[PDB]
Amino acid sequence: GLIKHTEYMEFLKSVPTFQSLPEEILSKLADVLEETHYENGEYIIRQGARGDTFFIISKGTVNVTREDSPSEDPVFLRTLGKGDWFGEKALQGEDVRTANVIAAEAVTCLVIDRDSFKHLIGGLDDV
Ligand SMILES: Nc1nc(=O)c2ncn([C@@H]3O[C@@H]4CO[P@@](O)(=S)O[C@H]4[C@H]3O)c2[nH]1
Ligand SMILES: [Ca+2]
Repeated sequence: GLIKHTEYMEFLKSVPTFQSLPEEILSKLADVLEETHYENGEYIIRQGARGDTFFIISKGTVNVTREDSPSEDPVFLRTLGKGDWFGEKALQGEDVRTANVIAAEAVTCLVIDRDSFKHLIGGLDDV
């Protein structure tokens, strides 16, 4: 959350894929977000895993890295920080993780799973 509801709304509204959603849907998404914490060096997403979660960074920074084959060391792609996001295609069921996302310091993310998201957006075309 209640205290953070408005903060969560601001984070959600800043994601371009979400910024046209009805206000009520964004409010309900804010209600179902979970906060998760990670330590420096922890993989938030591991390339090659299958997952169903999308992340918005509320604290800290992460390294996005990617390996071109399983036996090759990954290469650094970019840093993401507060207000940035990653993993969105998992909400559309594209569950194959295509890059690693690794905490570069203490990180907090707001996390939405596909089931919670589909429940809230799946009725828009009906209404
Ligand atoms: N492949 C890739 N190349 C990049 O340059 C890149 N920058 C950010 N990300 C994100 O890392 C996530 C990892 O999980 P997913 O594959 S479900 O989605 C991904 C993206 O959201 C990137 N991914
Ligand atoms: Ca914000």
